[PDB]
Amino acid sequence: KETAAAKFERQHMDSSTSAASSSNYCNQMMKSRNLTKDRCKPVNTFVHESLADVQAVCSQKNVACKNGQTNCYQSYSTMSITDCRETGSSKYPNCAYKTTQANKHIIVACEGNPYVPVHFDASV
Ligand SMILES: [Cl-]
Ligand SMILES: [Cl-]
Ligand SMILES: [Cl-]
Ligand SMILES: [Cl-]
Repeated sequence: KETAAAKFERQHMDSSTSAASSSNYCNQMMKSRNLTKDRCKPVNTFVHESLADVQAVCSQKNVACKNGQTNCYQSYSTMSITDCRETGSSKYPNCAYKTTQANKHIIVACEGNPYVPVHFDASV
C-alpha cells in the first residue's frame, strides 16, 4: 500500500516545471501520475514548487480544514499551481481535463513524524 505522504507526492507535486506549459498539461499529468487508471480522478491540483517548500507549509499557518479537522496549514506565500478538472466530454476512459494555472496560497493537511503533507485541502 502507498504511504499517505507518498500518495500526496504522486498526486500533488510537480517541481519539474514552473507552471503548466499548455492546455494539455492536465491530460498528460493526470495520466502519467496514474490518476486515470481505473477511473478519471475528477479534480486534482499539482503544485509547481520544490518538495521542500511544500513540506515546509506544515510549519506555517495552522488553519481549519474544510472537513473540520485542525491539522491543515496555509502557505505564507503564494505558489505556482495547476488545477486539473474533468470537462463535460470526459468519460472513462478517454478522460479529458481543463488546465487552469494560478498563483495562490495552498492549504494542506499534515500528519506523521516527519510531519508532512498527506492531503491537499484547497488553494486561496
Ligand atoms: Cl509509493
Ligand atoms: Cl513515504
Ligand atoms: Cl486536489
Ligand atoms: Cl525542485
